[PDB]
Amino acid sequence: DSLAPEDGSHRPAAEPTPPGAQPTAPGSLKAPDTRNEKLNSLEDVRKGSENYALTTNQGVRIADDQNSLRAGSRGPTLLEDFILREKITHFDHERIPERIVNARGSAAHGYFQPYKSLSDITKADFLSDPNKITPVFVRFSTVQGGAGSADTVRDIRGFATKFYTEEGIFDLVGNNTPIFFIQDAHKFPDFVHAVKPEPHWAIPQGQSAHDTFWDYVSLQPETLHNVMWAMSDRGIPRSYRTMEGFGIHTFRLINAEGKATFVRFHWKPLAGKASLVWDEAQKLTGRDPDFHRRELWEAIEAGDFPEYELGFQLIPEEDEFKFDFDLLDPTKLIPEELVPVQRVGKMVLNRNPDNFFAENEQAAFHPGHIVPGLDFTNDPLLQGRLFSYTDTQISRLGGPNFHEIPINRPTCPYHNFQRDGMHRMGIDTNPANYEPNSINDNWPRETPPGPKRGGFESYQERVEGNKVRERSPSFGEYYSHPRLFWLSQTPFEQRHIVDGFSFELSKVVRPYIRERVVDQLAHIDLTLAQAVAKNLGIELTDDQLNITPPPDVNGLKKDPSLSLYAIPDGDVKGRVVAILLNDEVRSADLLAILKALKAKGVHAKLLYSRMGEVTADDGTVLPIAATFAGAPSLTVDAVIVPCGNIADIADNGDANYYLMEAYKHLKPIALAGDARKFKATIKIADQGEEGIVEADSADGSFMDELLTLMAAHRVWSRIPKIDKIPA
Amino acid sequence: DSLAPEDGSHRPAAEPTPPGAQPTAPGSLKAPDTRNEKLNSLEDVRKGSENYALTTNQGVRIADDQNSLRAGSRGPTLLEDFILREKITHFDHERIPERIVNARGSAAHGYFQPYKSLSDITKADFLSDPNKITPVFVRFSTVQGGAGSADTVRDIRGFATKFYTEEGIFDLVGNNTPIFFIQDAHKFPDFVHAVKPEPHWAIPQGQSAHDTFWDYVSLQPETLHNVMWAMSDRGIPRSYRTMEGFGIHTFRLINAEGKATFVRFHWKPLAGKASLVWDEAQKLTGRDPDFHRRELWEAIEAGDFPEYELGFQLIPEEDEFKFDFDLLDPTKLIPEELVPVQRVGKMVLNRNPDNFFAENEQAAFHPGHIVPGLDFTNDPLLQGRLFSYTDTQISRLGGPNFHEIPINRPTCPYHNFQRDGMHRMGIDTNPANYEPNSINDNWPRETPPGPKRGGFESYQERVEGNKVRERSPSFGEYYSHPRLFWLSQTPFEQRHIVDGFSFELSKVVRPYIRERVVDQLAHIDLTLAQAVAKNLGIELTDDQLNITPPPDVNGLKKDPSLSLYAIPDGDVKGRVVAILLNDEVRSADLLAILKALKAKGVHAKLLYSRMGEVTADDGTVLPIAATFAGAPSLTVDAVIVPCGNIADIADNGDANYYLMEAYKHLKPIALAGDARKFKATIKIADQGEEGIVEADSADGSFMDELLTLMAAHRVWSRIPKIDKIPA
Ligand code: HEM
Ligand code: HEM
Repeated sequence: DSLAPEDGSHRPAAEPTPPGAQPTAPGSLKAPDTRNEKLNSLEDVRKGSENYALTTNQGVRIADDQNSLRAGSRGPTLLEDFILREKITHFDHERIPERIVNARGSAAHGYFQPYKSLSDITKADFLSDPNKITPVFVRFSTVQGGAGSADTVRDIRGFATKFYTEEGIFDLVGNNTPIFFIQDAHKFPDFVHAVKPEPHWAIPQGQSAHDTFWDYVSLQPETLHNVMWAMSDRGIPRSYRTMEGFGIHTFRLINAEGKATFVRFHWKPLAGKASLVWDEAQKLTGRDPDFHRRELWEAIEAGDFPEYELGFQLIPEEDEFKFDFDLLDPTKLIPEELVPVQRVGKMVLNRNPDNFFAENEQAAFHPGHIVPGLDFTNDPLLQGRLFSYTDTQISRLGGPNFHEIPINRPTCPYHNFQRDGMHRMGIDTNPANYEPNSINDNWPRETPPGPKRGGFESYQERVEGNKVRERSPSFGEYYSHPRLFWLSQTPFEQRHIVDGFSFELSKVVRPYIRERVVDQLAHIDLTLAQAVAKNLGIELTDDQLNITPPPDVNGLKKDPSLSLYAIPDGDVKGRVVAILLNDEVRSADLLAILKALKAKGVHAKLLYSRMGEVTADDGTVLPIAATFAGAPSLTVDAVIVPCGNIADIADNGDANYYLMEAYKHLKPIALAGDARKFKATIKIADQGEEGIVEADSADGSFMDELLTLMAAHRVWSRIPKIDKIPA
Repeated sequence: DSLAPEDGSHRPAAEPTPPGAQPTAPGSLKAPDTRNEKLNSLEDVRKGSENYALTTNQGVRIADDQNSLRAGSRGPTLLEDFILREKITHFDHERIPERIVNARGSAAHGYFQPYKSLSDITKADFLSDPNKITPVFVRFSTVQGGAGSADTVRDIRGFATKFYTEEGIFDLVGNNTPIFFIQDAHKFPDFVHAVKPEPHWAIPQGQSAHDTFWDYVSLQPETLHNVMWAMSDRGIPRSYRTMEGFGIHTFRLINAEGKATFVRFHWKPLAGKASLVWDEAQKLTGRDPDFHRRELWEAIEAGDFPEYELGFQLIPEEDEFKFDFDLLDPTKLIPEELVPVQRVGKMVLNRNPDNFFAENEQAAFHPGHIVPGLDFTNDPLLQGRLFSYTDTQISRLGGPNFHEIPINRPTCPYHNFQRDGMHRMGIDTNPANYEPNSINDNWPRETPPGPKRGGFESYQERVEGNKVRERSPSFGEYYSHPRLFWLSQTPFEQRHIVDGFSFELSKVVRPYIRERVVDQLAHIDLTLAQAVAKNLGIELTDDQLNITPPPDVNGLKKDPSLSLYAIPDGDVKGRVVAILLNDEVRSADLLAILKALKAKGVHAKLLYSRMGEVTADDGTVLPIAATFAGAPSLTVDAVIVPCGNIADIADNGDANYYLMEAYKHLKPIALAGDARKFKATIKIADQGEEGIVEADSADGSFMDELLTLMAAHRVWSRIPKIDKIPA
């Protein structure tokens, strides 16, 4: 109809722009030049739209897409309207089953590149040449909730990477915590059923705060390690860009000589580690249930590409038994103070998808998708995972040919004797559909193992024992890793952990379940146990108070790599600041604030009590991003209030509340000139306090103080001060 | 094995208990004695568990459900472990596609009963006899969000009722608003795509506040009437028990003599009409995203059974064209001032399901599922709905035998010649699978239509016109029902409407879309348009200021039944009060509180700053239901603060914040004795204020005041005092 506005304002600029600045859009419309080989091979299935006639699926042009065919304009719909019928039919079949676990996820395209050849330890082609680029597709996710639940729940996050190598798809399907809850895959369905919504009423969504989770945990102490991690701030990351990633299981690297090495896979966030605080995370599920999805997407459109360093913990075959814990036990971490992570390569995520359904929702990852140069181990959880995935994927995607869906295909077409199945797209021409054959001179052919481009051979690990359904006795230790984790956290991290356990156990209706969790916490650490106990109105028995603590892990009293914050790794590029305007902002302060933010790659959003524009003292017209209520403090990393007619907003409940919520959630607050009248709102002494930047104006110094606070992410020293303000 | 606790406290009592008193459970365990013919017929597929051996699906007992089968305790898992493969396999295939629309739903069982015989106007058997009951199954839902999305979003609600009649299943598939957004089923996929998450990034969930939605609305003014309903407090109901239900389309009633009467179906909630306020509802999507689901379930476990009265708007065939709107247009409502709702029967929901998946998720409703005595009309939206539902259910549920899933089966066996299909449960013995046949003497047989127990015969409506894809010109009016809706709302409802539009349009990135919506509102009502425009920083043009308002609807200047609150209809039974404990509560006050609350059937939740128990002044041990933060004021209808050691909670940040949030949300607050000191927290004058009950102690008058206030639902007169309080 030519409904677009005459001005071109409906379509974003195909260049990197700041979050909130332009309508977001499909990846290849937004960043047409961001390319790689996999992204280039997808061009054959991308479809355009502009300037085409509207058609049926069979190519017939549609004249009237507003009406059904009927006998009279007020008469009955006629069965012969095939156009109406195809439209409703497709719509009626849009949905597919969501993943059993990790149904909520957000994904992006990018590339990986190794720093140096790793040929001495692995013949994996993607690790052999630093001038070589392997396209990747990453999907991050939550675990428990549906595809439509909230992003910022407390939970473990999945972190799956598909590597389209030259010798096959390698999928590195890991999580954001280095261990899992259970030891043997046989218990996956019991554990997952316990954390998922309870069967009689399907409640609660996206939460482990319910009886069944804690019943299970209280009966299966192998779970306490990963439960500590989830109860901590690790359970509620600030963003997918600011969390670690782990393969979890011990795998094998295999070189050209046949030497096998043990490896654990790590991803280090180049943006540093950072998480929200519980009240903030919970509230954020209400105000913006898509916060992680949006943030990841907008980060990529702004050019703040999520960057991660692939790292390896390497353990020679001869040191297999040299630890306190079993290397093949997935509830056990390998302390970096014992086995350091070696830097291997870098992954950059620089393009969003075009169609979430087509690329994200249909993407299929599998930990069994390994390439020559890698191999498994006998880890019993990994071993049972090797059976799931493909199984579930055919159910979910419609057939065994789901490897032909565009996102899932290798960069080089495969050749084998597999035929038919639902929705077969390739048309095979080989005369032979079996091997060995003589009618196609045996093609395609087997390829011996070799140093490069050889066929897949499993490592000839020795196998010895009886056929038994038995847990290895070396896996029977459950409290020493949870304790190592506990001792490595800072004091404010310990309290957050205490509050995580306290909050969750309080949603457990059956009191005895709470008491049993407390009993288990008393086997990890007495100080942890007493503080949780106290929050539940429980007193430990004398016996509980004398439980002897678990042994150290290989003599360690702590390991600082396990804390999010003990060792500062801050980075503010990509963070965002809220700027509370008034109806006559001193433009001098605004100019100084925005330019300083911009120099460090920090984003800003101009907020007011209404939408539209406000005009600064010199006549500068300032466009408003969102209102105070519309873009709450939960969504920003810090707040700045410029001088101006402060009386315009000083009595605005939403304005004041904005600073109270941000102060409560430990965020840096900066007040310029008369904005300092808000100090009374958050009870700040005349003197001032650490975490509150204030001055007569927003000069250079003022912005450097604010940015330094931003580099340390939150104002932990404010904790005792927040207790009292009602917010 | 002894896992249950000694006391037997792991399992709920099988009697009506207030919310949070005991753990919730499967309805047949919770209320074994609640029966009806449908509930009893589910007995063939209901399964027990206590005292049974754990077995495979093939009946083989399992000895070890903790371990996979491997070669040596630390070796690899063996392919021959069929116990493990079955377990993992069934889990891998758990999920089914969720509903295309209305995926988020909460359901229950109950019964319906007519007040009197309706045999002069219909031959439908379920309306023929006041002493004959019909089992029902009801599913309430949101529209936009997925199965794991939140309950208290802003959206339309679906209200589907499955009547298991003696002459077949009748499904009355309605919503909580009398009209739908569009006129022709052809546009359904267009309208649902625009409101659903945006295709590139799949954001946002369960919210219409995004560009594609408002883009569609601004170009399709036929959507404005249901947009008005959605933006008012109808869009955020307090409970599924506190909303209206409507079939929306005009349908037909056909009596035994063949006379047709046009009819619109209504449900009246006997718990009255009530809704949340936006800030509360959005915040509630974070604190408790399963709030409506939970409240329904717990109301039924408490004995507070959701009850609705079925009502009919009856219009004789000769009055088809007597309104100034088309009777067959589903964007138009029939004002109760023109055609009254006649009482027809009562529906009571008295039993929760046993398994949400098996009975809620697999339930299938179809507006095409009518019985003799009822028939359709040419409503173009209704007509195209008959091309859908069956279709989607076969892909969703797995095949054409979805009528054989327990929850969907009619009470009496069905008989026909249809055979085979995936998962066929019935085993047919008819020698003939076709008709006419002579080998089974033509059984089963066709039955002629008649007054009772006859075959279905469509009403013989005259059809006249050419085959056209054309909108009836009589449907071409879009502004007068919107305006009639607007003028019938109270002043505080109109402010709420203004704010919904202001809020939503502010999340619309492209400003011209905001401007187009405003221009459409200026065709409905200038005052409304002006208020929205001013919140968006927009100026109405001179042209926009001179648009003549649309015509009245058949001389009406308003219709009070369109308002939630203009006519008082308050019912407190089943509501819930928060009681903020301290560590030395005046048992005298608590006693008075609970006895008065009990007499009106209002529940209570005892809150404290920690979990466990507190002891009152007389030694009564009071167990704590939840903390102040853990069960926020959002979740209750009113707040009571009893005397006791007030100093224990006087400086409690969460306790003070509880009252500020409640106050802001217009909830009734009661303060006894020293609890009156919290009056400063919410800045209330020394004298007093309408909406705050205060006294030396909690007494007879104290509770009456409080209960009278709760019967009015919210304190609307407090609206002007809340926007300064930063809450
Ligand atoms: C170390 C332990 C595990 C980790 C790190 C892990 C990680 C993941 C991740 C990240 C995903 C989502 C991938 C995506 O975004 O599509 C996922 C999905 C899945 N996981 Fe695993 N998981 C683990 C254990 C298991 C086990 C023991 C089983 C069962 C034997 C299992 C079965 C599944 C299934 C069936 C899916 C759905 C896949 C699909 O539909 O494509 N997981 N897992
Ligand atoms: C008056 C307008 C409409 C109303 C009141 C309405 C109501 C409903 C309700 C309440 C449900 C959920 C049923 C449940 O709880 O299982 C539903 C589902 C559905 N609706 Fe309608 N709807 C309307 C228009 C339409 C139209 C025009 C179409 C397509 C032509 C349509 C297609 C569907 C489909 C495909 C489902 C999913 C059913 C299933 O998977 O079992 N609806 N509708």
